[PDB]
Amino acid sequence: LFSQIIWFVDDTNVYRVPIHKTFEGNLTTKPINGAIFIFNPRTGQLFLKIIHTSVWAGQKRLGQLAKWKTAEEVAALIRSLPVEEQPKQIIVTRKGMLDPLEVHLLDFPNIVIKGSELQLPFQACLKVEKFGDLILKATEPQMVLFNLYDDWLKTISSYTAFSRLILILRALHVNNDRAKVILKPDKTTITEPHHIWPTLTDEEWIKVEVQLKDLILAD
Repeated sequence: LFSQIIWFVDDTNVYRVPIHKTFEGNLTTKPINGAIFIFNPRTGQLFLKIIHTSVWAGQKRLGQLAKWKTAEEVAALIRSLPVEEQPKQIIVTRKGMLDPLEVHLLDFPNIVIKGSELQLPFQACLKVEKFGDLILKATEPQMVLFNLYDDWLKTISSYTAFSRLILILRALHVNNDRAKVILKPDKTTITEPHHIWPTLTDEEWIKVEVQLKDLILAD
Protein backbone atom coordinates (compact mmCIF):
# COMPACT_ATOMS: atom_id res chain seq x y z
CA LEU A 1 0.00 0.00 0.00
CA PHE A 2 0.87 3.77 -0.04
CA SER A 3 3.46 3.64 -2.90
CA GLN A 4 0.20 3.99 -6.86
CA ILE A 5 -3.48 4.82 -6.27
CA ILE A 6 -5.10 1.87 -4.49
CA TRP A 7 -8.79 1.32 -3.66
CA PHE A 8 -10.36 -1.12 -1.30
CA VAL A 9 -13.87 -2.08 -2.50
CA ASP A 10 -16.38 -3.56 -0.06
CA ASP A 11 -19.63 -4.94 -1.48
CA THR A 12 -20.77 -6.55 1.81
CA ASN A 13 -23.44 -3.88 2.47
CA VAL A 14 -24.96 -3.52 -1.00
CA TYR A 15 -27.85 -5.98 -0.78
CA ARG A 16 -29.42 -5.80 2.65
CA VAL A 17 -32.44 -7.89 3.72
CA PRO A 18 -33.21 -7.59 7.45
CA ILE A 19 -34.06 -10.90 9.19
CA HIS A 20 -37.65 -10.86 10.40
CA LYS A 21 -40.44 -13.36 10.79
CA THR A 22 -43.97 -12.22 9.91
CA PHE A 23 -47.02 -12.94 12.06
CA GLU A 24 -47.80 -15.64 9.47
CA GLY A 25 -44.43 -17.35 10.19
CA ASN A 26 -42.36 -16.58 7.10
CA LEU A 27 -39.18 -14.61 6.55
CA THR A 28 -39.58 -11.13 5.11
CA THR A 29 -37.84 -10.48 1.81
CA LYS A 30 -38.05 -6.67 1.66
CA PRO A 31 -34.61 -5.03 1.28
CA ILE A 32 -33.34 -1.78 2.73
CA ASN A 33 -30.93 0.63 1.10
CA GLY A 34 -27.31 -0.44 0.95
CA ALA A 35 -23.98 1.05 -0.04
CA ILE A 36 -20.68 0.33 -1.72
CA PHE A 37 -17.58 1.53 0.18
CA ILE A 38 -14.68 2.49 -2.10
CA PHE A 39 -11.70 3.55 0.01
CA ASN A 40 -8.24 5.02 -0.66
CA PRO A 41 -6.03 4.03 2.30
CA ARG A 42 -3.32 6.63 1.54
CA THR A 43 -5.51 9.72 1.46
CA GLY A 44 -8.50 8.63 3.56
CA GLN A 45 -10.90 9.27 0.69
CA LEU A 46 -14.17 7.30 0.79
CA PHE A 47 -16.56 7.20 -2.16
CA LEU A 48 -19.87 6.04 -0.67
CA LYS A 49 -22.23 4.81 -3.40
CA ILE A 50 -25.68 4.59 -1.92
CA ILE A 51 -27.72 1.80 -3.48
CA HIS A 52 -31.45 2.45 -3.34
CA THR A 53 -33.83 -0.49 -3.14
CA SER A 54 -35.55 0.48 -6.41
CA VAL A 55 -32.64 -1.08 -8.28
CA TRP A 56 -33.74 -4.55 -7.14
CA ALA A 57 -37.26 -4.09 -8.60
CA GLY A 58 -38.08 -7.34 -10.48
CA GLN A 59 -35.41 -10.05 -10.61
CA LYS A 60 -34.06 -13.14 -8.77
CA ARG A 61 -30.71 -14.31 -7.24
CA LEU A 62 -30.30 -10.78 -5.98
CA GLY A 63 -27.26 -11.68 -3.81
CA GLN A 64 -25.44 -12.68 -6.94
CA LEU A 65 -26.75 -9.75 -9.02
CA ALA A 66 -25.53 -7.36 -6.32
CA LYS A 67 -21.88 -8.34 -6.97
CA TRP A 68 -22.38 -7.38 -10.60
CA LYS A 69 -24.15 -4.14 -9.72
CA THR A 70 -21.18 -3.34 -7.49
CA ALA A 71 -18.76 -3.98 -10.35
CA GLU A 72 -20.88 -1.83 -12.69
CA GLU A 73 -20.81 1.06 -10.22
CA VAL A 74 -17.06 0.77 -9.65
CA ALA A 75 -16.52 0.87 -13.44
CA ALA A 76 -18.87 3.90 -13.73
CA LEU A 77 -16.90 5.75 -11.06
CA ILE A 78 -13.58 4.99 -12.79
CA ARG A 79 -14.94 6.22 -16.15
CA SER A 80 -16.08 9.47 -14.47
CA LEU A 81 -12.59 10.22 -13.17
CA PRO A 82 -9.64 11.63 -15.08
CA VAL A 83 -7.13 8.91 -15.88
CA GLU A 84 -4.62 10.29 -13.41
CA GLU A 85 -7.15 9.85 -10.58
CA GLN A 86 -8.04 6.25 -11.56
CA PRO A 87 -6.79 3.43 -9.31
CA LYS A 88 -3.85 1.24 -10.30
CA GLN A 89 -4.95 -1.52 -7.91
CA ILE A 90 -8.32 -2.59 -6.62
CA ILE A 91 -8.42 -4.80 -3.57
CA VAL A 92 -11.77 -6.48 -2.93
CA THR A 93 -12.76 -7.43 0.54
CA ARG A 94 -14.82 -10.39 -0.75
CA LYS A 95 -13.71 -12.95 -3.32
CA GLY A 96 -17.11 -12.97 -5.07
CA MET A 97 -16.21 -9.56 -6.51
CA LEU A 98 -13.14 -10.81 -8.47
CA ASP A 99 -14.85 -12.09 -11.61
CA PRO A 100 -17.50 -9.39 -11.94
CA LEU A 101 -14.81 -6.69 -11.58
CA GLU A 102 -12.53 -8.41 -14.08
CA VAL A 103 -15.35 -8.43 -16.67
CA HIS A 104 -16.43 -4.83 -16.01
CA LEU A 105 -12.84 -3.51 -16.21
CA LEU A 106 -11.74 -5.07 -19.50
CA ASP A 107 -11.23 -1.52 -20.82
CA PHE A 108 -8.76 -0.79 -18.03
CA PRO A 109 -5.95 -3.29 -18.55
CA ASN A 110 -3.68 -1.17 -16.29
CA ILE A 111 -5.79 -1.87 -13.20
CA VAL A 112 -4.71 -4.85 -11.10
CA ILE A 113 -7.54 -6.60 -9.21
CA LYS A 114 -6.88 -8.80 -6.16
CA GLY A 115 -8.49 -10.23 -3.07
CA SER A 116 -7.33 -9.95 0.47
CA GLU A 117 -7.54 -11.68 3.84
CA LEU A 118 -7.56 -8.27 5.60
CA GLN A 119 -10.32 -7.66 8.16
CA LEU A 120 -11.68 -4.29 7.14
CA PRO A 121 -15.36 -4.23 8.16
CA PHE A 122 -16.95 -1.18 6.53
CA GLN A 123 -20.26 -2.63 7.70
CA ALA A 124 -19.34 -1.01 11.04
CA CYS A 125 -19.93 2.37 9.36
CA LEU A 126 -23.64 1.50 9.24
CA LYS A 127 -23.53 1.96 13.09
CA VAL A 128 -22.03 5.44 12.71
CA GLU A 129 -24.97 7.87 12.56
CA LYS A 130 -23.57 10.05 9.82
CA PHE A 131 -23.48 7.09 7.44
CA GLY A 132 -26.38 4.99 8.73
CA ASP A 133 -29.13 7.61 8.47
CA LEU A 134 -27.84 8.92 5.13
CA ILE A 135 -28.09 5.43 3.67
CA LEU A 136 -31.47 4.54 5.26
CA LYS A 137 -33.24 7.76 4.21
CA ALA A 138 -32.00 8.01 0.63
CA THR A 139 -34.76 7.95 -1.98
CA GLU A 140 -32.51 7.43 -5.01
CA PRO A 141 -28.97 6.31 -5.72
CA GLN A 142 -26.22 8.84 -5.18
CA MET A 143 -22.54 9.12 -4.38
CA VAL A 144 -21.15 10.97 -1.36
CA LEU A 145 -17.50 11.80 -0.65
CA PHE A 146 -15.94 11.57 2.80
CA ASN A 147 -12.55 11.88 4.39
CA LEU A 148 -12.29 8.98 6.87
CA TYR A 149 -9.09 10.35 8.43
CA ASP A 150 -10.57 13.68 9.47
CA ASP A 151 -7.56 15.94 10.28
CA TRP A 152 -5.23 13.09 11.31
CA LEU A 153 -2.81 13.44 8.46
CA LYS A 154 -1.79 16.88 9.74
CA THR A 155 0.18 15.07 12.43
CA ILE A 156 0.45 11.34 11.60
CA SER A 157 1.42 9.28 8.56
CA SER A 158 -0.96 7.45 6.23
CA TYR A 159 0.23 4.19 7.73
CA THR A 160 -0.64 5.31 11.29
CA ALA A 161 -3.98 6.65 10.05
CA PHE A 162 -4.88 3.42 8.24
CA SER A 163 -4.05 1.35 11.30
CA ARG A 164 -6.10 3.69 13.52
CA LEU A 165 -9.12 3.40 11.19
CA ILE A 166 -8.90 -0.38 10.96
CA LEU A 167 -8.82 -0.65 14.76
CA ILE A 168 -11.86 1.64 15.02
CA LEU A 169 -13.88 -0.27 12.43
CA ARG A 170 -12.99 -3.71 13.78
CA ALA A 171 -13.76 -2.62 17.36
CA LEU A 172 -17.15 -1.17 16.33
CA HIS A 173 -17.88 -4.39 14.45
CA VAL A 174 -16.98 -6.77 17.28
CA ASN A 175 -18.49 -4.72 20.14
CA ASN A 176 -20.24 -1.54 19.13
CA ASP A 177 -21.36 -0.32 22.53
CA ARG A 178 -17.94 -0.80 24.18
CA ALA A 179 -16.08 0.68 21.20
CA LYS A 180 -18.22 3.84 21.43
CA VAL A 181 -17.32 4.11 25.16
CA ILE A 182 -13.59 3.73 24.40
CA LEU A 183 -13.92 6.49 21.73
CA LYS A 184 -15.48 8.89 24.25
CA PRO A 185 -12.85 9.08 27.01
CA ASP A 186 -14.28 12.25 28.62
CA LYS A 187 -17.70 13.83 29.08
CA THR A 188 -16.37 16.74 27.01
CA THR A 189 -15.15 14.60 24.08
CA ILE A 190 -16.75 15.82 20.86
CA THR A 191 -16.77 15.04 17.15
CA GLU A 192 -16.79 18.09 14.83
CA PRO A 193 -19.87 18.28 12.55
CA HIS A 194 -17.75 17.61 9.40
CA HIS A 195 -15.66 14.89 11.06
CA ILE A 196 -16.41 11.20 11.41
CA TRP A 197 -14.36 10.53 14.55
CA PRO A 198 -13.81 12.32 17.87
CA THR A 199 -11.24 15.05 18.40
CA LEU A 200 -8.60 13.52 20.67
CA THR A 201 -4.98 14.42 21.47
CA ASP A 202 -2.07 12.27 20.26
CA GLU A 203 -1.64 10.82 23.72
CA GLU A 204 -5.37 10.07 24.01
CA TRP A 205 -5.29 8.24 20.65
CA ILE A 206 -2.41 6.03 21.89
CA LYS A 207 -4.58 4.98 24.83
CA VAL A 208 -7.67 4.54 22.67
CA GLU A 209 -5.78 2.42 20.17
CA VAL A 210 -4.45 0.05 22.85
CA GLN A 211 -7.99 -0.35 24.19
CA LEU A 212 -9.47 -1.01 20.76
CA LYS A 213 -6.82 -3.65 20.10
CA ASP A 214 -7.60 -5.33 23.44
CA LEU A 215 -11.31 -5.32 22.63
CA ILE A 216 -10.69 -7.00 19.26
CA LEU A 217 -8.37 -9.55 20.93
CA ALA A 218 -11.05 -10.38 23.47
CA ASP A 219 -13.56 -11.19 20.67
